Amino acid sequence: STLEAEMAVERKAVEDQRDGELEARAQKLEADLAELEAEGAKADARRKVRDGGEREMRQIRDRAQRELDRLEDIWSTFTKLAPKQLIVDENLYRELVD
Repeated sequence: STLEAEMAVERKAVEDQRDGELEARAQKLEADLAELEAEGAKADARRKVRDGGEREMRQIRDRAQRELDRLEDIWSTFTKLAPKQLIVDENLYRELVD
């Protein structure tokens, strides 16, 4: 009960700047194509802004995601147990130990 309650907790931060991220940077990109579109730069470097900026972006999303989620299992993982159950992760090992 409790425990997982604090799971969804950590999930909090997970999704919080899990947003402030791709929101943040995707926004940034939005700034690059933004001002970049005030004089007359051809559509190409604008595509570039958009797309490398994407890299920063989905990059970001992932960054949250990925991690965050993996995390979710290492929980799950946790959520479940049984003597004899292997230990190979290490990091987690503690992480849920500790």
